[PDB]
Amino acid sequence: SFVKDFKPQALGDTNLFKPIKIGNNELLHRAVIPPLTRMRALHPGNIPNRDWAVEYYTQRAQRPGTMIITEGAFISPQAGGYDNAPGVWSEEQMVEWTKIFNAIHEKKSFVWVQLIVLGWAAFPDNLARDGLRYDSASDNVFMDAEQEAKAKKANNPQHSLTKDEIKQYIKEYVQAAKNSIAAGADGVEIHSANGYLLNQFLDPHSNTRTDEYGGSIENRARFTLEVVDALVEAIGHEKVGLRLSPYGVFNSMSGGAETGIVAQYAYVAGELEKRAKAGKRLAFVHLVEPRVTNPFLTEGEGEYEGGSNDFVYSIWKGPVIRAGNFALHPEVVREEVKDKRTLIGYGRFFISNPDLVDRLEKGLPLNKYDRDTFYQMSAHGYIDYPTYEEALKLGWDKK
Amino acid sequence: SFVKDFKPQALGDTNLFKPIKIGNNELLHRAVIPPLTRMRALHPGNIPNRDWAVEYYTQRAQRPGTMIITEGAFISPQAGGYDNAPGVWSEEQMVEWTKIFNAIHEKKSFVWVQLIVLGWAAFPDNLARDGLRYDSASDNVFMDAEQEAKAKKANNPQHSLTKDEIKQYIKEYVQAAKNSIAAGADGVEIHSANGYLLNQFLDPHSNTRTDEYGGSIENRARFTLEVVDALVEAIGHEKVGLRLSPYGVFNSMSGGAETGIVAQYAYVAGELEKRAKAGKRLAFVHLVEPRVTNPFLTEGEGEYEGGSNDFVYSIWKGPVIRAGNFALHPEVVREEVKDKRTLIGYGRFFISNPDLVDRLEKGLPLNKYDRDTFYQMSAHGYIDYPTYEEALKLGWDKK
Ligand SMILES: Cc1cc2nc3c(=O)[nH]c(=O)nc-3n(C[C@H](O)[C@H](O)[C@H](O)COP(=O)(O)O)c2cc1C
Ligand SMILES: Cc1cc2nc3c(=O)[nH]c(=O)nc-3n(C[C@H](O)[C@H](O)[C@H](O)COP(=O)(O)O)c2cc1C
Ligand SMILES: O=C1CCC=C1CO
Ligand SMILES: O=C1CCC=C1CO
Ligand SMILES: [Mg+2]
Ligand SMILES: [Mg+2]
Ligand SMILES: [Mg+2]
Ligand SMILES: [Mg+2]
Repeated sequence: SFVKDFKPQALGDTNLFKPIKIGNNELLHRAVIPPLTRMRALHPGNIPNRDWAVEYYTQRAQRPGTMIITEGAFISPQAGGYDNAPGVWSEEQMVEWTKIFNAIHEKKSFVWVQLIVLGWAAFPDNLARDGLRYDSASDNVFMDAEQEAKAKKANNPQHSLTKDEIKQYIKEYVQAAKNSIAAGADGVEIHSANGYLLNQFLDPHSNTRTDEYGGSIENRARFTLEVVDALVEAIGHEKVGLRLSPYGVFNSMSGGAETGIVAQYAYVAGELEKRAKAGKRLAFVHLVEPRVTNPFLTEGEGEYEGGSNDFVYSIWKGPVIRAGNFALHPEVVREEVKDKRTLIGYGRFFISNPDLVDRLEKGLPLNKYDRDTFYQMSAHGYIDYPTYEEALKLGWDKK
Repeated sequence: SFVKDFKPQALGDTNLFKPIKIGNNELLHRAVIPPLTRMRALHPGNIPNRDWAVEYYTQRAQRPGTMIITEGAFISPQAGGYDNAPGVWSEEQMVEWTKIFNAIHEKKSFVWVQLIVLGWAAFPDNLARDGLRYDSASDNVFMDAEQEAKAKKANNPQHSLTKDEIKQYIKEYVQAAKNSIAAGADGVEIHSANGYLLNQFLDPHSNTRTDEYGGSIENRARFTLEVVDALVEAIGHEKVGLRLSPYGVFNSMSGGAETGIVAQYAYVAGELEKRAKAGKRLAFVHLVEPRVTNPFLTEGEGEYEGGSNDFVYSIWKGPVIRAGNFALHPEVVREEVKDKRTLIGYGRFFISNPDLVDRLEKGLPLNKYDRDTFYQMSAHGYIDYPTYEEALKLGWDKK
């Protein structure tokens, strides 16, 4: 059914519908699909879903010139720990990704692979089963009591990475980025948000290290910036973006409660601008808004009102993608896109509306999403959400 | 005469005219006199002007409940280097300051002493004459070629402070703050802006140190925060404010050209909020706006459009005073004061309008200022600017 208490607004008269170039890609509008883990990849081997993934992405690529960022993809077995999220390290995986990229390109849209490394968000028992470590920045602070306990039970207690192990992850990021481009992707997004491994290094709660990778703003940003630099060198700055969530608390990050949090992220933004001024400007910075500090809370919940991402614009001078509770708030989007280098990521409502872009342009009702099928091994709630035309045929205008 | 091309706006219907408490002081409105060096102090001894200073401050205290921040005052001979700026280290000086504070209090207004230390902005020949060093953070970068050359000619080449010498300055800050309070001041403002000594430490252009006082964000902020902590301990957090100019370029600071500049100031703001949450909240943070990156350029010149101070509000949660080209822009003030913890500093137009607050409330014409007498040894252009009533009697409505 359609969202009941929503008053749509046509956004066709705003910059949301002005073309913009991101990296090598000529976008025809500025509604971006942010990375959305859906858990349809198959075990063993973390293989993108052989039955449904092409169709899922094809549907959501339907508006020409749409930028799509993939669900997070593991750079290596050690980077993983969810059996039904995909990877980008193996031939088996890349065969499926190539089909997905080809399908998106046939719709005249674009695709950027998000590269993820779980750190303490991984399931330690899955990792133990596969003979893998349970990794984080530190070994004396944990995501939660359940994760700590699971790790101990699995004889796999949380491990603080050595410098050599950090370097090994960097090698895997590089190879994953190369794999992605070779298979046809337009670029990659480095995930440094949402409390995954890179964020675990950025955040002083999760990073209690006393070596060069912790203990100061510059040290906490070191790993993230090393990944940025390694990927820029490997595949070019025009094929690399970075995702950050300054005010996020998901996966036990600090958010605004940490008085030093803005400084930590301002430093990262500054270092990206320094690289840009030196001739290597990333394609984009992607920010999760304080509008959504935890994406598994219903829209309007977990909204942090004590901080703004606006500071990033004083520092980084390139494109900025912003995501978080924008679908239900066209009045906010109308104001944000007045800035000519701002794009808007729509997550949950792109799950439920394959034709979201048309709906945004024309001010149409939105399909309600079904949270129960966000992570299911099913075509249901994945590829069977209707377009607006299909919804009318189903009588949703009268439900 | 009155400013010709100015269209005044009555601001009485805005928060500019709502009372607010700053430290121990119940302000009746939010128009603040920022620190304004006027060079009427007499040599020898850096003595506040025995003839005119009481009258100058009395005039500008005339609106009950006005917060006045004094012209910068040297904490010690070594902190100085301008013969006609006042100090707060000697009995002779404090005798005059006491008269000034008493006069301001008789008008039911308030007075905060700005404490300044010049560093590389000092005149090295004055310092040499008096047997004093020419100090800065570093010894291999200079304010400009003329200052470097003057220092060498005076056999007083710029000196990078030792840790012991930093500690000595801290002792002098503490004693200067004590002197100020004992003489009747309501509080002190620590000047860490405008390219003076503390700013010389904050800024990576002027601070090339490799010890604990340079080489990182935390290290560059160390001296400023040590002064904050020493003064909070000595006279209490409710009697201490801090002035910063993140985007300033005056006295050869970096401004927005330094990609790390926002992070540097965000760190300072975060450290103040951390102290506040731990029970020691400074009375205020005072920011110079990017509207004025150099206060000796005419209003509208040297305006940096690539940055905003708004980031500070995401971090520091106490009162914020903002200064820079606000007198000629009531339309901007009207928007800024919608934030309920924002005060507005009016500098140059408080020089020329002793009754500025009345003029702001009622939307009256403003007296033009005379830049030639900003730094003169004269009552002219100091205490002879008329109130609005006096200006009408002089026929300024018809000039
Ligand atoms: C089911 C689901 C899966 C997500 N997967 C990812 C992911 O793989 N990587 C990532 O960076 N963010 C992920 N997110 C966060 C979203 O990209 C987005 O920032 C968030 O949902 C807020 O935007 P929205 O209000 O438009 O949904 C996910 C969110 C949801 C609800
Ligand atoms: C003549 C003059 C003297 C000043 N003296 C000081 C000073 O002693 N300390 C300080 O922090 N700022 C000083 N400033 C900067 C002002 O406080 C203020 O930030 C600046 O003039 C911008 O505000 P405005 O546009 O309202 O004048 C001075 C400015 C002027 C023009
Ligand atoms: O980043 C996020 C938010 C929810 C899932 C991921 C990656 O697996
Ligand atoms: O801070 C400033 C700006 C002009 C003079 C000072 C202090 O002497
Ligand atoms: Mg151990
Ligand atoms: Mg169901
Ligand atoms: Mg020397
Ligand atoms: Mg003259």
